[PDB]
Amino acid sequence: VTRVLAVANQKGGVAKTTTVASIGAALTEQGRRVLLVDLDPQGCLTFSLGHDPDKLPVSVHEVLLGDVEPSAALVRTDEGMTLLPANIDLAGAEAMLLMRAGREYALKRALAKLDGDFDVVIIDCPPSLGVLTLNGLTAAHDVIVPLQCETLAHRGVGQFLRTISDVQQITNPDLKLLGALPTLYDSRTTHSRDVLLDVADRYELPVLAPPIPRTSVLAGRKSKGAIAYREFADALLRHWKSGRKMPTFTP
Ligand SMILES: Nc1ncnc2c1ncn2[C@@H]1O[C@H](COP(=O)(O)OP(=O)(O)NP(=O)(O)O)[C@@H](O)[C@H]1O
Ligand SMILES: [Mg+2]
Repeated sequence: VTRVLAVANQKGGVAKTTTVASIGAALTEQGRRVLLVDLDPQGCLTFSLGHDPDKLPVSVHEVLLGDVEPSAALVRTDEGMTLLPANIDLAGAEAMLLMRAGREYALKRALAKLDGDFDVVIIDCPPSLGVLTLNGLTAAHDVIVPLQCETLAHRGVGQFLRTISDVQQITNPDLKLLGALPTLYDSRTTHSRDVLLDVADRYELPVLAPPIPRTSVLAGRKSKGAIAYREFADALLRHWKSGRKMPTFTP
């Protein structure tokens, strides 16, 4: 059974892409066959895994449009994950998708052609709530929200949760919000903890554990950040294998 995880948050700079790549690497180390999907036209994930987006002959853009088969667009990574990459062409997608029926289901249709080739698909959503993020949420079974806890600024969480609810009502009833993954956690004071407690208090959003400390990127070594990503990846594995609920930062 292929697990599809979307990593989404319309707020920019909260470590979505670092989280996709680092969870992907951790799961690959544990033996899972991993596909990463870059849905950001700026191509941060693609660049971070060693592919110049501007030089890709095709990308996920042609795949979403149905003009190129998904397998033909896949590229390799040094750590063994497979990548469905993106480049700036993808910014034109919604102009072309809006003119077509079922624009929300383009990525879902593409992944259906790859089912059984991968144990886990992780989708890197751009900092927006438009057609590309909707495609990510519509194709996924689970979603996590990387949530920065350097500052108290979280006015966008409400609209993000509304977006999840809308997707569950219209395009993907089975989507499960696993919760928020704390990122950019600062160990110098209790401020980051207090930020996370504030979010857990005010929003119907599980805050998951462990936080990823502040040290796009790919944390795969013996650092505290890599250690935390591997611990979180283990939690995902247990949840998918035994139904174990994801551990929470605060109950
Ligand atoms: N644990 C970390 N410690 C320090 N810097 C980090 C960490 N995680 C991410 N960063 C940096 O924070 C910045 C934003 O990370 P990134 O993974 O690109 O977030 P993002 O949510 O994908 N940005 P965007 O797609 O534009 O919304 C990058 O410069 C990363 O290298
Ligand atoms: Mg990103």
